[PDB]
Amino acid sequence: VSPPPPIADEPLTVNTGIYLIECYSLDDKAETFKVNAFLSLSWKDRRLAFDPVRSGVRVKTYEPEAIWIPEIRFVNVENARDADVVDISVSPDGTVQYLERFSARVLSPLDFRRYPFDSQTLHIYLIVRSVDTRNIVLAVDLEKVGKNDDVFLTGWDIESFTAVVKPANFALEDRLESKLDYQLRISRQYFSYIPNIILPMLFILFISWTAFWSTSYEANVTLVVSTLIAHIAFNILVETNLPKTPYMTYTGAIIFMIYLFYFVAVIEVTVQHYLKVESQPARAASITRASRIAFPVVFLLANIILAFLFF
Amino acid sequence: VSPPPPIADEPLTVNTGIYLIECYSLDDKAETFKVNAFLSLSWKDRRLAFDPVRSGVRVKTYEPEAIWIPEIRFVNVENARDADVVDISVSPDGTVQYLERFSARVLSPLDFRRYPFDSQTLHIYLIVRSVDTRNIVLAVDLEKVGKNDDVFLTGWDIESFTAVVKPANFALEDRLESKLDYQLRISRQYFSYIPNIILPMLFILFISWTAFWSTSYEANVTLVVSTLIAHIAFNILVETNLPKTPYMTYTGAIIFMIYLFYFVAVIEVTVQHYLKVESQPARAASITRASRIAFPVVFLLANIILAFLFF
Amino acid sequence: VSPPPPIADEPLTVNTGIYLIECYSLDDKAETFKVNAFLSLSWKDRRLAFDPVRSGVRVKTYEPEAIWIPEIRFVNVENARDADVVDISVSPDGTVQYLERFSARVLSPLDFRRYPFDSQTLHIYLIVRSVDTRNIVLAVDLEKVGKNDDVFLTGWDIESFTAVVKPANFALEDRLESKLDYQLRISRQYFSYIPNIILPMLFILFISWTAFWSTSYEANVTLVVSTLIAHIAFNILVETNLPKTPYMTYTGAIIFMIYLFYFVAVIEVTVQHYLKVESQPARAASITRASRIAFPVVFLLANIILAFLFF
Amino acid sequence: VSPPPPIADEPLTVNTGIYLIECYSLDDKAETFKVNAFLSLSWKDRRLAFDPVRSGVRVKTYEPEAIWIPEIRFVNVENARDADVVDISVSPDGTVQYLERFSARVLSPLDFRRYPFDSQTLHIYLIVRSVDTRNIVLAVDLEKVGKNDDVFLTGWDIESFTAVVKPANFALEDRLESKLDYQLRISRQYFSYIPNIILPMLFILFISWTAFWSTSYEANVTLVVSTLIAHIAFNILVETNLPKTPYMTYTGAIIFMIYLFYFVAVIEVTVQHYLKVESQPARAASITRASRIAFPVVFLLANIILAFLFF
Amino acid sequence: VSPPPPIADEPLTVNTGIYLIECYSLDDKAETFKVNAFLSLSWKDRRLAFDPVRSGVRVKTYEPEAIWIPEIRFVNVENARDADVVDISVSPDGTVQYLERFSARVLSPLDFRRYPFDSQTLHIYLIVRSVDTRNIVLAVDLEKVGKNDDVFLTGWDIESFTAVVKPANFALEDRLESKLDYQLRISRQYFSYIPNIILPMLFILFISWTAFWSTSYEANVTLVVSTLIAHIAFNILVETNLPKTPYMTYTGAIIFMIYLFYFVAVIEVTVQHYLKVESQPARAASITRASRIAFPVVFLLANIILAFLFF
Ligand SMILES: [Cl-]
Ligand SMILES: [Cl-]
Ligand SMILES: [Cl-]
Ligand SMILES: [Cl-]
Ligand SMILES: [Cl-]
Ligand code: NA
Ligand code: NA
Ligand code: NA
Ligand code: NA
Repeated sequence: VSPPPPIADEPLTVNTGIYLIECYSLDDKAETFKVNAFLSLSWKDRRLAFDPVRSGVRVKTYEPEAIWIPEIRFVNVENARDADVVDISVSPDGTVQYLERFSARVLSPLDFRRYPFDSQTLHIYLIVRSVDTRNIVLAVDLEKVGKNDDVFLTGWDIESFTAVVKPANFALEDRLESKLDYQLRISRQYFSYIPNIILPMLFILFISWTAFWSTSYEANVTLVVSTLIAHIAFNILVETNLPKTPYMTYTGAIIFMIYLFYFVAVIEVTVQHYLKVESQPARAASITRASRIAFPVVFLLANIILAFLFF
Repeated sequence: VSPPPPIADEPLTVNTGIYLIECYSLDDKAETFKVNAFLSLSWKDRRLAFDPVRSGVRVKTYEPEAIWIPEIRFVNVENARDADVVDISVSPDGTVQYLERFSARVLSPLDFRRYPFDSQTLHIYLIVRSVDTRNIVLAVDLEKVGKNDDVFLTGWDIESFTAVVKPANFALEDRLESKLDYQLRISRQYFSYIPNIILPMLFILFISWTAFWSTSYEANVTLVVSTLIAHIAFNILVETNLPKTPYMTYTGAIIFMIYLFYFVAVIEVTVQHYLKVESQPARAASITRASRIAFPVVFLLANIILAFLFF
Repeated sequence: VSPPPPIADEPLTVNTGIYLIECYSLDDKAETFKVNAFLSLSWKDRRLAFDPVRSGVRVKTYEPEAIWIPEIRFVNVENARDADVVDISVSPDGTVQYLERFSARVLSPLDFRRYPFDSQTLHIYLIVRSVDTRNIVLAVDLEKVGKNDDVFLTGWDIESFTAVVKPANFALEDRLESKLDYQLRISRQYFSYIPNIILPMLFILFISWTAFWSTSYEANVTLVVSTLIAHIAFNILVETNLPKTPYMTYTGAIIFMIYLFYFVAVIEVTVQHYLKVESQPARAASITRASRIAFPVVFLLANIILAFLFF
Repeated sequence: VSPPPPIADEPLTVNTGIYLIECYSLDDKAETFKVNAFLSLSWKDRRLAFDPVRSGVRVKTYEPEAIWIPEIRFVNVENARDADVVDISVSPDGTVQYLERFSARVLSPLDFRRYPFDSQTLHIYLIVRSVDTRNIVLAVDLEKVGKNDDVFLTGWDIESFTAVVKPANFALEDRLESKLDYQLRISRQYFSYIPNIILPMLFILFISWTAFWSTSYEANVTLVVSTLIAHIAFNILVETNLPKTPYMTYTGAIIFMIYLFYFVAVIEVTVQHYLKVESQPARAASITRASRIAFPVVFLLANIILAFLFF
Repeated sequence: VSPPPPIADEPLTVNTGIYLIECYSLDDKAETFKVNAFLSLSWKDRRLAFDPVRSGVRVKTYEPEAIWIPEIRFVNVENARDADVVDISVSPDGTVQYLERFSARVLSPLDFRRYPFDSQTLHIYLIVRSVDTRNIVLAVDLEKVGKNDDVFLTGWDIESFTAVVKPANFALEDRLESKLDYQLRISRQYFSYIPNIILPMLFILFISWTAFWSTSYEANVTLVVSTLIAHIAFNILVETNLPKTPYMTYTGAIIFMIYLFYFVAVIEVTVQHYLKVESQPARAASITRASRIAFPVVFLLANIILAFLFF
């Protein structure tokens, strides 16, 4: 078994199609996702042509090892791909129709800058190395590129599954490569993040600000230190769900900024008490009275600025 | 080996039956469950017929590769479903009786809206792609569809295992597909949720309300902030056992609402102290006196409204 | 290859023997355990009989695929059995001696009612489906059922490994089935639970009771709320090591009851302070004096009652 | 393929050699470790004797299935027969030189009594069951038993890799078994345990003892209760890294003992306050003055005793 | 199939080349990383030579088992290397061009001394054991050693992928071995460590130092003990991301040192109160006044010293 010869010097066009059956396990930390799909290949092998009449059939079936199959590989698969062939059909002129059912753990990077409001473009790269006799080029048969209606990704909205029709042509180890880009467009379902992380995080911060309506140092220290600890718990919880990025994520920025607010509240609480002990509650009163407006205003403005910078 | 010819233009009916041997590992976060079962296939292959009077043997045994077997696949499976063929029996008439023992990690979505009081309908979809020569259609032999009595799914009650008898016949990639729906009806054993999460969560909330019977700001801040922290621990613990949903779960709603109660208890505690310092304990006394009745009443009513909206 | 014919209409007796090599990974949450053992099968195949004299040898070695081997399957195994044939020997008269080395992740339910003082009966069910020519029945050769002396289970005491000699006989999907029951009797090593969970849990509760020798509301609130939080930590830690049961476990009951003791100490602490503020320390003194004896006595009685109900 | 004939009643000697390439993943909880090594087997098969002149080669090479290979099995593994034959060399006399690369998850119990100062003796047991025709006995070729210099075990010091030269010959299920014991001697690198667990644990305990220089009940309750909670965190963290033992580990004993110190510190703090309220600060003063010396002294002695009992 | 004979007594040179397709899962605790790459082998087999003109084809293709392939094996790999042969090409002169696509979990130790500012040199060791007929030696074809532009390692910067050109030739078990060192140079992206661990850790420490501007013992005990607990949380969080080293890591040193600062702050807070009670607030005032300057200064000095010692 060896590649089909070119009539002229033409390259061999393998028509591809990925049809998603299942989407699952989008792992944020690992930047991987698992897929269950149909891979369809179609090419011209003249050596396998036949006359419909003298055969008694309009189409012929084959076993994988009986005929030449192009070595289509996945560029970005974590766990060594396992594939079982479902059908091989040969039409009169020698057109092969390959159909396999595969499943792989695809590794595609994610952009966490707008987390948890972010949207992602997942990739599946098909590749084919050209052989000694002739060159192999990939093409997309848009007719066999889809995803079923049932397909759901847990915690994500599946927008589209398209393929970049023009393959990327290049050389690797003095050999011609044909690479294709299948793109899964998804957007994160941020709903749950609101009552589970964002709102509890805001509540504990507002609770900390009640120290602005209290003259009790011992109570203020308990209010501010306690809420700060609860904020550390939320910070830790958030950072366990995410990988370590070389940039600031939106949630990350908000969380980091809230530390500054706790820190300044501590300073204020400290200052107010210090002045009170030094017998000048009048200066302490005015700093506390300002704080009651200042913190909410500055917090709100800081957030407006951040949202602007990030969106 | 190739499909049996139709006498007429008729499609081939493959009779299916799934008999559950074991149910295990219902993972809520992943929305998967593992199964260990018997798959039985039965169809008409005229090429394998024989006379019963002359043959001597009433039933003929075969090895898988010796005869044509229809490619029955599972739609919603994760881990490759290993299959061990246990027996192949041919009727003298030509009827085939296939029996395999399989095991798979099945991926079926779950509805967490009523958690931990929810009930689920797990699916196992069988599929068969039609071949070149003739079309294949699936059917249910209710006689070979069951589950053994021993079958238990840890933390769940197994209600029923039925199959939707009418297959979903549709065209995919210019070929006809026959899909069958086996349904496992299960309901969650909520018992453990009561003394482990629900009651401790209520106790800490009631402990927080004792601040309505004390004039000590320092003690009230310790009561309300501490219990609030313990409530965050329960919230975190609960949300780790569940996937991120684009909707509110029942437990989620209760938990979120309790934050509002803590927040308002802080405001009250703050107000009471502020008035006390301002030398008007009379207004503070009446706000506190109201709070005792108000809090339990409103909490109770709120719960009734929520349980109503959810059930 | 097909089953040996009955001289008469008699069923075929397959003699089974399991010798445990290793026991490991008893997973409480999953209710599974892993095993490494020898499986021995022995049956009469008349077709391979011989005369010890003319054949030249009294023993005859064989390869698996060369002769008919009965399809002995494991019922309750999660991880798809992988079997290595170590030896196949044929006696002159035609008796076969099969010996395989297997390893499986066995799924067997556990009774957590007396946890961590519980004892368990783990099961390994061998099964054999009868074929169309003749019926197959299982039997135990007590001579080949054991476990080596080195066999240990981490955190458990291995009491006995016996097999129920009389096999179950039943019909499944119109064919006869022979199931056996191998039983591994184990008891939990509760030792570590005493200084790691039980004693720290008791200490924090006794620490909570020192509030009965204090008139300081602010100190009492700190004592009772703090220890209650530490009790939540122990509760959470315990419930992570166990699956969600539809019943109350012993540890579970004790833990749940201790919440009531915290709750009532809060009420007491609240009452004492309230009376003190209302200028009646005499009533408060007598309530606190009573609590000093009541709390320990009631706790002790409650425990005796529980231990009685559970053991 | 069948075993070599005994030229006389003599058993067959298979010479073994394990050469460690990699050591990794010593899992304390599971009591397992993973290994990557060379297994070398060498025995005499006279049936494979040849003439270097006639066959035109000084050494013959073979494929595994072409010749008889003794079934050498690993006793204490979970690994499930992973490997690759690197070479098979047969010299003219019939000496076979088998060399395979293997990797396994060996399961060997650990002694946690002196943790984290403990040393362990890991085992790899090779076994061979004797066949029908003749008996097989194992032997160690000390020349082929080693470990490369690069071999490192994360968090452990590798002392020696020797093999017990005399095999353990015994009877199992009516056949002769030859067992070999390869021993990996390792000692735990306790360094990290000092600044991560031991010193922070001592610091929080000493912090608790400052309550012996304070007359403030509210401050003492905060000191002792808080540090006790931090001690629970360390206890939990430690017990997650260890399996549940039926004995007391060194760390376990220290940790358990520190609970008694917290408990008695609470009693003291309680007593001191009670006396103060009762208007006898003189008795309280003498109890607190004693406590300062008492606690350090007793703690120190208790530790001298434990280190003595354990080492 | 056997090794090609030397014209002279010369050793056989196998030219190697590793071309990284993907880098993923650098596990700090396990000291492993996963790789997806091309392995290219090239050697001279005179037995496969032929005429370019008379033969008619310039290059001839072969299947793996048809020709002799040198047994090139990876030293430091965990999961069995999965090899998919992509192409085998023979030059007319008899040179072979092997190209496989492999993926492995590589075990390479890491230096945590400068964590999280550390840089690592990952290794991939290729090895070849010489055979009985002739010796095999490895060499690097720098032309086929690279990594694609897309290659990214999450949380790391990929510096370079070079190979040490001179093989390490040594004797192991009487046969000669040729080992090659491919080196992946990477540096850790420390960015995220700054707002997630380092800055929150500094903030809580500065918050603890406000006790130097307070005379309230009860508030100081709450400030210092609370922040100390938050520091333990950060310590625990950090040590879960790292393996147990026999040395001090940079972060480890900083973290350990901060415990000393908390401890001395406790002593100060204790001293100040003790003096206040003893009616000497003048000595207490001067100790706190000194502490206000000493703590920040000594902290700043100590850090400079540490960074010096570590960088
Ligand atoms: Cl392919
Ligand atoms: Cl099938
Ligand atoms: Cl079997
Ligand atoms: Cl072997
Ligand atoms: Cl190779
Ligand atoms: Na082919
Ligand atoms: Na407090
Ligand atoms: Na063999
Ligand atoms: Na070969």
